[PDB]
Amino acid sequence: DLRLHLLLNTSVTCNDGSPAGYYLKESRGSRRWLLFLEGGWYCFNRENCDSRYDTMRRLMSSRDWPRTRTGTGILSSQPEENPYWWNANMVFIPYCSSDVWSGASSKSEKNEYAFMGALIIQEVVRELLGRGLSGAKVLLLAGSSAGGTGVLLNVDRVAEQLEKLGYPAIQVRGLADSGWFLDNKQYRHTEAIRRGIRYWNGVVPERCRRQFQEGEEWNCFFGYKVYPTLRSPVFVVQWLFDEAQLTVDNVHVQEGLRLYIQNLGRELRHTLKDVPASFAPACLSHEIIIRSHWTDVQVKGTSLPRALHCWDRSLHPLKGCPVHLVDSCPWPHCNPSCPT
Ligand SMILES: O=C(O)Cc1ccc(-c2ccccc2)cc1
Ligand SMILES: *[C@@H]1O[C@H](CO)[C@@H](O)[C@H](O)[C@H]1NC(C)=O
Repeated sequence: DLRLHLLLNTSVTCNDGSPAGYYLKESRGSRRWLLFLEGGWYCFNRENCDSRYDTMRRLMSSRDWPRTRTGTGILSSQPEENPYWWNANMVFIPYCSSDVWSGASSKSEKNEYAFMGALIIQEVVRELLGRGLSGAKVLLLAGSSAGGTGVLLNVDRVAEQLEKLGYPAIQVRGLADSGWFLDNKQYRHTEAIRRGIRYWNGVVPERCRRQFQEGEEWNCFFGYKVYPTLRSPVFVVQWLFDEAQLTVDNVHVQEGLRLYIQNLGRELRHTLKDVPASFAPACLSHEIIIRSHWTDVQVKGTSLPRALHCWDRSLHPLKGCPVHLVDSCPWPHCNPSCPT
């Protein structure tokens, strides 16, 4: 069990003005820290955010949060469930800003909701330094879905925050799960993100912002465009046929759809060709790293916890311990280890 702490700085809030927070489980014999960003879509205007407030309120407010949460998958402390980092300090950061972790705007006379995802991450790091993070050797910022995109948007800012605070020895790294999307043609007929950024006062990494410039920051929400600009090491986990990618493409088999789906897998494989640390199975699924059975899937005979351990060794090519694992077969579930 991870225990809830609401932020001491009560000006850093969820959408409705209630305090943000984090769930923590310490491991006093470890210098590794895992900070995980929850996912869950987003909202981009008043009417669409009001709808989410009615039936997805735990993603907009801390008022009903439980005092504890069970750590699962990579957040599990049992070696059998988590061969990778079972002895690490574990942090689960709930997603209650509906802004893909990009916002920096308070609730005010002119704003019905607060969008503070980027400031939530910064404040969690700040308060954790007084609970042990000051002694860390590695801080892994991880996340699934919208939290996976959040890793790409925020990993370099966490690294810069710690350098300016006087902690140059903590190695900051990223793990982005199910957050690597394509701005492709739909099967049946980017605007929502463009409007979202203005609604949220969204912020993107600095080098990417300077490339695309004013009005075009939406580009930095797409993995294959923002990743080459990042300086921190980032491991990318991405199903080739992601269910949320297919949803935004209006896919739910004859030749037209077969060719569409095969081309989608090929395009995703191409964007990952020069990503040295990556895990990309040919499955129709969504999210993996906090699922209890996340140890089950394999690419070319190597599991995800093993690939992550090999990544750890590479940051000290390795014989029999690979870090770049991308399927080549062209149809969902051509890999036998895909989730049932
Ligand atoms: O959160 C989910 O369960 C699915 C999901 C993941 C990422 C994004 C996303 C938003 C903006 C830019 C890129 C990705 C949207 C939905
Ligand atoms: C609380 O957070 C806000 C927003 O990031 C910041 O401006 C303020 O300085 C913080 N307060 C303290 C005491 O650090």
